[PDB]
Amino acid sequence: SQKFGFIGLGIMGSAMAKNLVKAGCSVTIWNRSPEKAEELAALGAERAATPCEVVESCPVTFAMLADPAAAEEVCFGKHGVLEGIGEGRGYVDMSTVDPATSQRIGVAVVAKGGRFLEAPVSGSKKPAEDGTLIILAAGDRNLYDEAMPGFEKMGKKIIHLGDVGKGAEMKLVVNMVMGGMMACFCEGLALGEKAGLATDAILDVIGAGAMANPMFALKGGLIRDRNFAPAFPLKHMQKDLRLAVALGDRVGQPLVASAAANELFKGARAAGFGDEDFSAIFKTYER
Amino acid sequence: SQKFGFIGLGIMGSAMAKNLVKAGCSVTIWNRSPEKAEELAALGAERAATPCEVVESCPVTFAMLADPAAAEEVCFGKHGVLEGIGEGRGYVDMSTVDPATSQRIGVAVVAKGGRFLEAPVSGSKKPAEDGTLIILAAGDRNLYDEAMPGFEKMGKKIIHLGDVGKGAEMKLVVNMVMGGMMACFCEGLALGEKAGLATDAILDVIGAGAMANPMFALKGGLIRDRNFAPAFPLKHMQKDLRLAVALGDRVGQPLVASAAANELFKGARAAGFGDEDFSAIFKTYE
Amino acid sequence: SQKFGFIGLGIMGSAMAKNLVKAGCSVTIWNRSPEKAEELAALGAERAATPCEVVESCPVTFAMLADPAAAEEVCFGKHGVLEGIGEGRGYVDMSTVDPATSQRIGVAVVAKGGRFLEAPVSGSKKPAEDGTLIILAAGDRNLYDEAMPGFEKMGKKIIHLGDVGKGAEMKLVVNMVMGGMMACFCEGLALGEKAGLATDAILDVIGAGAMANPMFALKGGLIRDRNFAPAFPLKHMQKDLRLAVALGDRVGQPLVASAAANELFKGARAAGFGDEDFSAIFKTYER
Amino acid sequence: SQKFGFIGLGIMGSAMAKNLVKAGCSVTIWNRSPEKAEELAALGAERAATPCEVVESCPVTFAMLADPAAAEEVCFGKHGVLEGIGEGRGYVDMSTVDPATSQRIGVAVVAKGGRFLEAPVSGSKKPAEDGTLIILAAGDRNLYDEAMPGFEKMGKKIIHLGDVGKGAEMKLVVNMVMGGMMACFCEGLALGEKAGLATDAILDVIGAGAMANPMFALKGGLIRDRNFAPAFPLKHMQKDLRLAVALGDRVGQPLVASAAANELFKGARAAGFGDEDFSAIFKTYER
Ligand SMILES: NC(=O)c1ccc[n+]([C@@H]2O[C@H](COP(=O)([O-])OP(=O)(O)OC[C@H]3O[C@@H](n4cnc5c(N)ncnc54)[C@H](OP(=O)(O)O)[C@@H]3O)[C@@H](O)[C@H]2O)c1
Ligand SMILES: NC(=O)c1ccc[n+]([C@@H]2O[C@H](COP(=O)([O-])OP(=O)(O)OC[C@H]3O[C@@H](n4cnc5c(N)ncnc54)[C@H](OP(=O)(O)O)[C@@H]3O)[C@@H](O)[C@H]2O)c1
Ligand SMILES: NC(=O)c1ccc[n+]([C@@H]2O[C@H](COP(=O)([O-])OP(=O)(O)OC[C@H]3O[C@@H](n4cnc5c(N)ncnc54)[C@H](OP(=O)(O)O)[C@@H]3O)[C@@H](O)[C@H]2O)c1
Ligand SMILES: NC(=O)c1ccc[n+]([C@@H]2O[C@H](COP(=O)([O-])OP(=O)(O)OC[C@H]3O[C@@H](n4cnc5c(N)ncnc54)[C@H](OP(=O)(O)O)[C@@H]3O)[C@@H](O)[C@H]2O)c1
Repeated sequence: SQKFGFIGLGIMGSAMAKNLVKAGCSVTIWNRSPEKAEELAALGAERAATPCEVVESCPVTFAMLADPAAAEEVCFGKHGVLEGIGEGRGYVDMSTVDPATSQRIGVAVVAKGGRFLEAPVSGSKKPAEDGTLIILAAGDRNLYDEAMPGFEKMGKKIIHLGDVGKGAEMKLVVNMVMGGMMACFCEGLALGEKAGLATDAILDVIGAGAMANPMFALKGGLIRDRNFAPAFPLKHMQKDLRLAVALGDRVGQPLVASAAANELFKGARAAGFGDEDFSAIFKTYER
Repeated sequence: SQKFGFIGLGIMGSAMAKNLVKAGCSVTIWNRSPEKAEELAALGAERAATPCEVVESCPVTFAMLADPAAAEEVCFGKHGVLEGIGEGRGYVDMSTVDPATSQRIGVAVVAKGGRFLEAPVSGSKKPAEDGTLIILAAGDRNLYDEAMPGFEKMGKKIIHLGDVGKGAEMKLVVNMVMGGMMACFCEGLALGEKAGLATDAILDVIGAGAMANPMFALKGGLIRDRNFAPAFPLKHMQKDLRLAVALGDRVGQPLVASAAANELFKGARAAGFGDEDFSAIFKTYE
Repeated sequence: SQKFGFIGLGIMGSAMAKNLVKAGCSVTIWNRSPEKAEELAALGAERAATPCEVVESCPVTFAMLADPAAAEEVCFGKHGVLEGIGEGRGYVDMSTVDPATSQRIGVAVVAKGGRFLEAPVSGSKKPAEDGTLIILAAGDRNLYDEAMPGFEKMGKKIIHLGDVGKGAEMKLVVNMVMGGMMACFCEGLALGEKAGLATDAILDVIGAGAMANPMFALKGGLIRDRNFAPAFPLKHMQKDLRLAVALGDRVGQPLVASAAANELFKGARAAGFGDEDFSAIFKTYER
Repeated sequence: SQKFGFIGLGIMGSAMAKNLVKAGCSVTIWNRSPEKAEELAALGAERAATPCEVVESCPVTFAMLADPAAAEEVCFGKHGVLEGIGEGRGYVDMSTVDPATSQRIGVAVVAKGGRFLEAPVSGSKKPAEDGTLIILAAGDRNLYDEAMPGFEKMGKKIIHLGDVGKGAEMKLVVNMVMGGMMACFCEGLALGEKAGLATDAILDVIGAGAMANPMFALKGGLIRDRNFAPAFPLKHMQKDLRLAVALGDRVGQPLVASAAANELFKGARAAGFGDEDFSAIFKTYER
């Protein structure tokens, strides 16, 4: 009987909101495109007209938006979060964004009388459905504690990393490694294909060794079957590497391999695989 | 007892031969630098003076050498394997090498009337010691069978990938992926550090998600502790990336990311870390 | 006598402003660090306390600032350009900046009653002293024409590329090539030296052939002299490549080589060479 | 009057040999594909059956072959140079090859009692036709002096760089820079196009500044015209980059930018552009 607001109902946000509804929470919902909202309304969610409406009437609102532009627009725009937020009500942006953007939103939220937490996550569509996300929160400690029962229905591992920005930083670091791994993994599979190796043979050897991981296992088979249905949209992976490179720029860390990965994913977007899974980068190598 | 030869007693070869001796094989050994052969001798292994002498004396001889140049010198060089091979005696080269190299060696061995099998391995120093290596054999099926009692004491998973060259291609492909992973893992750890995150915090997050793997777990802890004692020598990792990139060149596959990792490992070599663990590339981002 | 304002007196701006004074113009100037104004001051230039003061009192003001942040500060900041412009007085920003910020600045200036023109330049310290800069202007065509007497004393080739943003786009494209050229040039020299080749011999062979250019001729000589006094500060070259990569991201162009150059220049900054000439990247390839 | 052998009648060799024939030399020629000898044959050149036959009968023989594999097959193979050289007759290999290959050949040649000089060249099809090549010789000085009358009909600048290997190293260093700069140049034109800049405007701004060079000027025009008729075959550019990166590996020089260019040229080969001009790499940058 806890009440939560939820803003942004894409791949990740849709499954997360549904987990709050399945858990018995009363959930108030908003999405720029109505159709996705109409999906959860049918499940028992309450549908709000604007972001303003959601945070105007919910003690704690989660948001799961595409990128900094989306997060900023929803926050600062007409009928946005800033218009409805206040009197201690909390805004929890779980979108992957740059530390400067979450910090910017946090300040504005706090100036309106609200509280702000950032909580980017690790784990894709399936972990979102299963409620097994890893939640990387940073910011208001009281809001962290208050949002916890919500977090616990969305994730398995929930941590607090300190001041606003540290969560974004953790997320960007972790995803940079993932993007890099995926680029290299695909180069291996493509090279193997051209060398005359069977994919399953390669997958079998990797699976038996020190590099074995769930991501290689999952994506390996999907690549073999040439199924690139989006779990983590390729255009979002590229956005994340974009942000990781800007973080590197700011803190003075050269990132030769991760910058290469950024460019390769840009190639995949240009090729038209932007709305496909990020594993679709394999098709640029092949092709 | 079963008689085996063993050529090349570095980190890997030393640990492998010791398993053969431990299992009660009668092992004849050779290394370029004789000090490395002293430890095995003390365990009962018989020292030969040249590779030619090991291969003269043994029905099956394994080799675990640094690189293509090493493999070729031991094979084609004065008093090398070729001078001693014959009468169907078998040479099983387990060095990590390019396909052209192992094929060239096998052709020459077969021409001398010997049998040839390539068998590079996956798994590092600890797996070598424990005998839990993954063995990626390719070549003569009958020599594969004959070496099997040895393979079983050196490894836990043994497979045969087809014609000579297939073992080398598989090995290069998987190590290329590993080298890239290490490079990216390290960029992440150094970026996180400069952003002000705790190394243990990053490690924990990674260990909890879809990327988690034994390599990151072990190497992450050693990076945190600044311990870079060689398990897989950085110079050999770089060599493997070199070979992978050459293979890409031969089969018409661009490898932008893996080529970048190759150059970053070359940077680590130039900084003086070639004899440390390949995880020492981390220090170049530092 | 013709009167111009000038904002930002670094390596470029001070040289360009000197040319206007030498041409006989009455010049009003300003720099964040007032000490740098002292030389032009002795030359007859009148010193202003604020950018606001400069644009208050001049028909046309040129600016030559480090980067988008600096250009944004001077424009929108306290006592900035915005507080001063109006009644048709022109602002010509010659800073190297991304298309979006020059547009954002233009709209702001124009909404204040002022006129805006961007005009980034190509050519370093010596061309700036010699008045042989290439001027890549875009924006208010009328301001362009009134600015000409000034352009013609600062540069040799002056062109108009269309709407605000086109100048910046041309400038970033050209500098991206330059940065990538410098990185490849230095890799060659360092490789040559490590192979035991005399680097003067290398420079002679390049100079004799199809890729010979003034940049290689000069910078090669300086590298040989071990003279890295800044003509184009390395930190600014890195900034330009950063902006070029962002442009790539935006227009959907993967930039594998250029992105690599960006990272290599970041390494040069991490190594402490940011305030040396961009050719100092050579020292990262070495010793 | 002079008698010369010539081996390898590809794009460069046929043009070089014609210059010796036009100069009144008596020239004995050989090519793996004998039809490439037909034009020279009608010009009075004498057909040899095998490389060994050329080197049996000529005091000095030049070779202009594709790559290290070709150079070695011609030297060490059946009916090869080694079968025919001796009694001080000279072999001048002008192929672009790695130092260890040319040294290998030279040692085997000297063992047969012949003399050896490597002399790779800088300058493409047009300079080969005009006799305007830069010749980078290394090795036997007496042979250098003996071949000079031939070098003088084939090139304009002729230098001697020391022992065998120095010429190869110089050639590889210089070509590495040229390959990276082509890659960067093309990234810039492609980026500019996608930003809505006209390519002629970009060309004109570059040609006015410090980067201007004959290569950009020539290739820029042909890119604009989408004319990629081979002057320097793209597969050979890629082979040179391959060899330069291996040189880097051997002498302890990381080559981040140059290795990137190597991979991009590989991409162009994979798209089927291997036999077009190396400027065809541009076509991989724009679908
Ligand atoms: N997918 C994953 O595996 C995964 C994992 C961890 C983190 N993330 C992060 O989660 C966030 C969302 O990812 P996703 O995979 O769910 O993305 P998605 O399926 O593409 O959905 C993106 C969401 O953002 C909304 N949006 C975009 N621009 C907007 C704007 N201008 N105004 C209002 N809403 C806007 C979209 O609304 P519409 O429906 O109207 O288009 C949609 O709800 C991203 O930051 C992503 O990086 C994703
Ligand atoms: N270490 C690992 O985790 C790992 C894992 C899988 C595969 N491998 C592969 O296993 C092989 C051996 O690696 P390692 O880790 O054991 O390396 P190592 O400790 O460096 O030993 C390499 C061996 O090669 C020998 N060698 C080098 N050059 C030679 C030459 N010219 N002539 C004769 N012998 C020569 C060395 O002889 P000296 O003792 O006289 O110097 C030594 O016995 C390599 O191909 C490596 O890539 C390594
Ligand atoms: N140098 C070249 O060869 C070259 C060639 C073409 C174009 N450019 C471009 O021209 C522009 C100027 O470069 P430069 O070489 O002259 O650089 P510079 O010597 O380093 O100085 C740049 C100027 O920007 C000012 N500045 C930096 N941050 C500021 C801030 N926050 N608020 C107000 N002013 C600020 C500096 O003021 P202070 O004196 O107080 O530090 C200085 O006046 C840059 O965009 C550069 O990329 C340079
Ligand atoms: N083109 C340029 O702008 C330029 C400039 C400077 C240097 N170079 C270098 O000059 C050399 C010649 O190249 P090119 O431009 O003239 O290329 P090309 O037209 O492709 O000629 C290659 C030559 O090599 C021969 N060849 C290849 N493999 C052979 C083999 N296995 N056995 C015997 N002959 C073999 C070819 O014989 P077939 O006719 O039978 O195929 C042909 O004569 C190359 O090293 C190239 O890198 C080129």
